[PDB]
Amino acid sequence: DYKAFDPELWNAIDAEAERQQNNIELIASENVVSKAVMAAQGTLLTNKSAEGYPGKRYYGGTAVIDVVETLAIERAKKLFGAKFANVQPHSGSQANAAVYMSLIQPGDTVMGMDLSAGGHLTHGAPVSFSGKTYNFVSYNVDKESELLDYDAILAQAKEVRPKLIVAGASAYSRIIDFAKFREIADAVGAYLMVDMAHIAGLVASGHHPSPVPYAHVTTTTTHKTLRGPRGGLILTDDEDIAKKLNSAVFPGLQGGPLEHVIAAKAVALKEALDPAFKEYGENVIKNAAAMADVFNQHPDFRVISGGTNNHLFLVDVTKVVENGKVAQNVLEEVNITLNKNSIPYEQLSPFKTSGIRVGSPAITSRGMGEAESRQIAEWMVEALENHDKPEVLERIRGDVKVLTDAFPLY
Amino acid sequence: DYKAFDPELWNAIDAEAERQQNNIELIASENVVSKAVMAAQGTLLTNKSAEGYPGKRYYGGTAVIDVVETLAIERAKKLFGAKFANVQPHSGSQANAAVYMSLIQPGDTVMGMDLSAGGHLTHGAPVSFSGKTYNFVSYNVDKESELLDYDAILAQAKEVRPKLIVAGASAYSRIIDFAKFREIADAVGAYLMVDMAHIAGLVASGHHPSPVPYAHVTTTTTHKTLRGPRGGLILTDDEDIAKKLNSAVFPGLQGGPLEHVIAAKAVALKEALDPAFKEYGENVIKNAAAMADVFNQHPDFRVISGGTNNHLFLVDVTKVVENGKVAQNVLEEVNITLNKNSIPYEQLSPFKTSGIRVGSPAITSRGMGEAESRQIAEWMVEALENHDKPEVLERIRGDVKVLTDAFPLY
Ligand SMILES: *Cc1c(COP(=O)(O)O)cnc(C)c1O
Ligand SMILES: *Cc1c(COP(=O)(O)O)cnc(C)c1O
Repeated sequence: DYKAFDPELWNAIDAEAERQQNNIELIASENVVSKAVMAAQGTLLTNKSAEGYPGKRYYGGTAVIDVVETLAIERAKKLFGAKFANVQPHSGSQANAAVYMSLIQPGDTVMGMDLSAGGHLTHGAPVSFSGKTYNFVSYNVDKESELLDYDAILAQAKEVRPKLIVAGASAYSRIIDFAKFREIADAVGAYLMVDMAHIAGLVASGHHPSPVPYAHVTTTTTHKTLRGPRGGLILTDDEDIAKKLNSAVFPGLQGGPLEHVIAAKAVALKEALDPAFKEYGENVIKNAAAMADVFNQHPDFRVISGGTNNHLFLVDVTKVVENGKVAQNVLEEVNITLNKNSIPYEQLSPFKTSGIRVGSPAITSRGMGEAESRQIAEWMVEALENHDKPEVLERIRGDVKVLTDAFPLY
Repeated sequence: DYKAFDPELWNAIDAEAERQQNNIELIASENVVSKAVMAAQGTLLTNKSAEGYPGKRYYGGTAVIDVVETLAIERAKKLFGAKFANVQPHSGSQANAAVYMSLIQPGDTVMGMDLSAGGHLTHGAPVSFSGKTYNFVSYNVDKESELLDYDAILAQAKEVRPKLIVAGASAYSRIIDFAKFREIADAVGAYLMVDMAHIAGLVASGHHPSPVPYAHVTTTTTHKTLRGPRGGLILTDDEDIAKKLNSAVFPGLQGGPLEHVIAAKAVALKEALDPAFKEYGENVIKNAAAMADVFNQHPDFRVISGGTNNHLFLVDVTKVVENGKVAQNVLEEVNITLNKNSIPYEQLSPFKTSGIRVGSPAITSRGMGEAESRQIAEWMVEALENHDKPEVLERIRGDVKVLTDAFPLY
């Protein structure tokens, strides 16, 4: 009994397993990985250091590690249709750090999505290494439509003359035209990086256009929609850039890779290669649409861009609670975690925001469908209309338990 | 069930457990973690995105995760004698990157140990962000004694006037005087960073003086001598440095921490707080000494600095095989993994080297003792003397096999 040595730690692990079961996870980044993905991270591959790349290791005894990493590498190439993959990045933050390091120089100018319109921290926030190391100039969505305007971007690009354009977002609901982003990049002589961390699973599933054929380099996380272990991944079709990327990940930015997590990457990528992953993607698309329909129909809420063609959507809540932070707290009391979130052309402080961000991938991996998704948005609408009224929140929390009980987690 | 879906990957994982049993691991960086450490990494805490810090998270649903991270922080503060601890770095390299971001500006001068006397890549290699981002100037050991010379280092520091001195090494056998390093830093108005990755276990066990009282900031891997999951850890007693370290790690450098690996850190730190960890420490010291003795007493080999007071030691092999690369290969042939290693004032090319590096932590962790340790060194001498005599190697493999059988890995 290894658990018996450390009850304080393993009682917390049980408490979290319980907490998850009794919690509706609507946070768009979140998912529920298979038992195989978890099992793989908990193997004795943690024991073995593999500084270097397959058949170019610093150390010996690395023959079987090369099989595991080469599987992961080959499975990502096959799934995403890329000539080159690096599976060693510890996180999406590090995968992004390696691409910047490979394509541009400290102080060089970079275009990323506005951080209220769907841009990521790592796409130029001044509190991120990304902001501090490079000159980031944001491109917005159109104010009226809340859509990417490829004409407006192209004209801004022509003035800013960036060395690099970043596309991909964590709060944009609509299909990105990657062909148009590359057309713009080519129009001004810049690289295109696509950070697809949010949509990588929808890309695996067929439901989002691939940026792989259009981006010079594509980064993603292996967690989020792709539903793998916590980590990062870099794809490219350019052999010269693959060489630079490999160098930047190690020994540029990282030391030894987490080969146990890389075994969980290989596993999860094989799961994404299965026809059942197409079904999952389909249900991610429907479940999010079902939830968003409910906010569309209700007069006191506006969905950003009018709806969604991916795993998530934002809602302006400001007609019903003071701000997004309030919205967020209220729903935690009914055992529904989402997150406050900026909306295009945000008026309020970044700590308050005008919006909530809903996502479908977690409830979808639990086995929930459109009925359940609609039900959960009605509950969100009731709880938020009745933020004042604890007797009301208390009834809803009891209904949430009925539904969580109904849909086990593992 | 779930392994049937992916036989290719789970057979490679069976292959690596086999290989690990049938191999004598003397790579000094390596260890054998407990079943609890692997188990904790294989739990559903990978599903919870926890950006931020305990009671200051971006997302709700994070109360239990706050218990698991605070366990790790508190266990690290207790074990190491530190007022502040950050358990979020994905690796030693990321831990180091966060400390540089916290204490110095890009282009500032840093002294670290030479990448040939025991310096790490992250201590100024031109191929690491360390060398690229900062002005690294390396300090050496005395040519004659192979010891750090605290008077020479002070003399160098007065000339180079660094913002930061890095102490700590990956190939140095002797007790470091952390008070002397701080005296030098204080003498020249420099911060002191100690990277104790290789010796964190022997510090935990009480067999190596703590740097914690003397370093402005201590970094380490949670793996290596401390026998934890692969990751990093930062320690300081300065509240204002702790605030900057925390910002640096997130959102400066990382995104979401690996809360499952943090759980495993928490397990490992409680393991190293146990009295049994002191015996592990004692046995690491005796076993490495036993192995060093054999190279000392043999005329054709020289141990660097004449021996060791920690877990590792270097041997000049060049009076027996052409270089350290050949030594590494011969020994792989008989199921002993170690690494070629630059020695002080290395004459040969980095790729070839004069030296081998032996460590006791891994065999110590498999329950081996002084007798076994001496046998392995005898076998290494025999094998190397008789390198191009396949008759002999075959018999040593057979012998090794008998010993690996005798000490099950798990
Ligand atoms: C191993 C090591 C590191 C880096 O750890 P990774 O987890 O490989 O990034 C840094 N410093 C020292 C002294 C080390 O031994
Ligand atoms: C989550 C995310 C990242 C960073 O991933 P971490 O593993 O948390 O470092 C980067 N970019 C995007 C778009 C993301 O969604």
